[PDB]
Amino acid sequence: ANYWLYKSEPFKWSWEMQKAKGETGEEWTGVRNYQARNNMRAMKIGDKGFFYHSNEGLDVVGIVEVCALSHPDSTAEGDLKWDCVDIRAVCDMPQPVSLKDVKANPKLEKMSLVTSMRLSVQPVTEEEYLEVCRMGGLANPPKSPD
Repeated sequence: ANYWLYKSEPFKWSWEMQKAKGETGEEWTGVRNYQARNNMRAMKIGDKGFFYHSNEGLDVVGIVEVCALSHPDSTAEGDLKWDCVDIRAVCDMPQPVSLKDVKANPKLEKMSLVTSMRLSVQPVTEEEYLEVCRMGGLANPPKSPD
């Protein structure tokens, strides 16, 4: 199963706004990075991931799931190389996990969140996902499809 992480600046799109969208979800527009785009193209319906507040907050505040496979980005004015998935809230992270705590955990040293400086949509290994979830108060967290 594949797990992911989505960076979102709370000033622009916060976790609260994400939850407010409910089951309708939110189109993940604005990605203009090939690797991030390709990560979205690798996602399947139901894949779980972290909603991380970037720029401000700097913490994992919730878990989301993919509710729409990669499709043309409605903000890319009918372009061809920019596409994205739609994601929706699954549950809050009981105790939001700070970037500081992540960087202090040896088991998370290879996590994209701490190694990549420009990737807005990233992969998360199953072990990294389970560890961050535990740190955040989630023993048996939501799982991605096999």
